[PDB]
Parts: sequence; structure tokens; C-alpha cells
Amino acid sequence: TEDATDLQNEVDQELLKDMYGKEHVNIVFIGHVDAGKSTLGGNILFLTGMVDKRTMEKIEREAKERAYFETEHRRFSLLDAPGASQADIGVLVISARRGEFEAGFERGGQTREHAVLARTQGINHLVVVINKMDEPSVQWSEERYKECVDKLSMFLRRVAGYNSKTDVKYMPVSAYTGQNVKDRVDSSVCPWYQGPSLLEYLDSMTHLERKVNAPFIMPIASKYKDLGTILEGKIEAGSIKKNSNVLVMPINQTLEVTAIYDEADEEISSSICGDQVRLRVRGDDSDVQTGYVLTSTKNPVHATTRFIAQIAILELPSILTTGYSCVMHIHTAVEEVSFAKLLHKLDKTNRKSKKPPMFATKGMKIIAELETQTPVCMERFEDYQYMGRFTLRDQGTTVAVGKVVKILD
Repeated sequence: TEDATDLQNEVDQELLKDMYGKEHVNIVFIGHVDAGKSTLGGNILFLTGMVDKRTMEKIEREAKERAYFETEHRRFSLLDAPGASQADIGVLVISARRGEFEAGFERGGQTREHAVLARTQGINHLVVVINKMDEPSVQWSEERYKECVDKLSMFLRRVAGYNSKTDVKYMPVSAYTGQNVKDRVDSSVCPWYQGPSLLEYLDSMTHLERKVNAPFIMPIASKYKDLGTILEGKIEAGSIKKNSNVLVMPINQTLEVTAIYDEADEEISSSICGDQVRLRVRGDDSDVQTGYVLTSTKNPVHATTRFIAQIAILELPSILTTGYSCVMHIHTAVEEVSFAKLLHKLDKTNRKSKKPPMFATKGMKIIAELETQTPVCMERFEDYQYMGRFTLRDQGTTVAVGKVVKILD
């Protein structure tokens, strides 16, 4: 039956940062020069501590014609507007100022071309930032915001097919004052908006195009019987439709997903990475257990018995090289692992270590080969974080933490 706790749920103490680095994301901003897409990016860089005030100004006036910024969980690389140049997130920046807003839809306007551009860039979930809310003509008026949103909603569907209820997130900001960019607008400034700030939304956003378009990956957290077999888990990559075949790795068994349900047991027709789902499946599932991974039949999640892994010892050990046995947990997995070619230590600045160690100890690290008794599904942490992140247990209460850096054979 169920899986009590993820490998994640069994970690604590902020040495976790520096090991498990922030998720890299590609973001592109679209809009008119005067709408302030350029002063938004600059203001994000400033509020987020990447540049000082003078440099942010420098950008405002050089915009008279590889940068990145961070939130708590993510690093956003800013792409140029018109793989490593496929955006995860598209942000269409629209001016709310009277006259300027309207102009974008009139004869001379660019907003049509901008929405067509977002579609051409693979942006199927558009973030639309309504900018300049602070200005004289807009005074954080809910009437103006609603008017701008309703118009954009009709127009974006017409010219580019965006269904606003499911495909578009609208958010008011002011890039000049930074209101609602990093911190939420204060209640005194805008009482009616009670959503997240732009950066807050960008941080926990689930629809990232590269990840959505990647091969399906879902570690199995549970297995029960409702009316047929049920496999519960969080989709780590890709997407799934009702009546889709999936592969169970590492056993190489195909199954059909006949139904999908969310955490509120309602039937939905599809789901993407970042969703917690419950999948009824059909076929030979007698060997399916937790820790196995539902995946694409075309480009399946990797599985191996051999890989390299950075690590961090936590408490009790003082135990031998080249053959230390404990339970490894990688996602919902729980298996069995030992060291083969103990290679490196590291400290402070993760340099490497010119000498392979003879043993482990409290507060030490690693970069070396590992092996299991039977294959387990995994990817590089760099590629799919939760598929490469693991904690070790020594028949009790923790002992290390690590990420995988290379798959072998």
C-alpha cells in the first residue's frame, strides 16, 4: 500500500542549500518598449540583489533603442525576446495607462504580434503582467484592471487561441515603484488584489514549458485498489492524457492510464509536471511497486545500477570505503547502495580533492561511484531534481544526503 514519507520529507538543516542548488528556469519578456518590459526586468534585478541602483538605471536608458535573477527556489535566466533558448515562462507586459493600453489593439498596435510571438515561442501558459498601475490615469483602480484583463482575455483568444480560464495568469504590477513585483502590494495601496506578487508566482509556478514537453516521469508513491489498480504520485516531468499508455521502469512493463484524479478525487482529462495525481491503470501490474516510475514509452526515465553522486555524512558512521551498505532513498524509491570508486572529499569551495579517501566521517562530502543490487530509476539532479536527490538511512535515523551527477550504462 502507501509510502509513508518521500526521501525529501526525511531531510533537515540548511546545509541542504549549496548541495541541492536552485532550479534553473528560462524566462522571456514580451511587449512594447514603452509598456515597460525593460524597466520590469531591471527592477527585478534590483529588488533581487543582482544589480545596484546605478546599474538598474543604466539599463532603463540603454533600453532607448547572461543576465539572471533568483527567487527562493529558482534561478531565472532572461532570454532575448524575438533547449537552451526555449523559454519555460513567457511574460507579456501590458501598459494599463489610458491611451497606451488601447493603442496596442488599434491599427498601429503591436499586441496582436506580441501574442503571436508568445505562441511561436511555445508559451502555452502565458503570464500577463498589467504594468503602470501606479500612474495618474490608473490609481490601482480595480475598474481599470478588470477592464484591461477582460479585453486582453477576449483579444488573446481571438488572435492566438489562449483560453484565459486555464492558460493565462493576470497580475497587476508597477515596475517603476516595484509594487507587487517582489513583495505584494500593501493593503493601503491596493485593497482588492489579494493574490501573489510576480516573483512569488514565478517561484512556485508549475507550468514550465521545457518540463511540460519533456518525457512523462512520475514516481509511484502509492498503490491501492479502488475499482482497478491505482497509482498515486507527483508528476516530475511531462504530461499525461486519459487513455495514454505508460511504461513502468525499471521492469519495462507497459500499462494504460484509464483515468486521472486530483487530490480532491475528481476526474480530470489531463495533468502536467507538478501535479499530484491518482491514476487508474489497466493491464499486467502484478510487479508494480512503489519506487518504480511511470514514464514515456518513447523516451523512458533512466534506470541503472551505476552512477556518480555528491554526498554529505551527518552523524554516526566512521565506516569503510568501497563497500558501505545502507538504504538509499531517491524519490519514492528506497533500495540498497554501496560505494565502488570512492574518489573525492571537497570542502568550503567545492574544489574536488586530489586524494581518494579511505573512509567517511561527520561533516564530510564526496564525488564517487555507487552501485545497487537491482536497478533503480534516476536522473541527474541537474536534469530532474527530485529524480536525482537522495537521503541515506542506517537502519534507524538518517546518515547522509546527496545528488546524482552522472548515469552509467
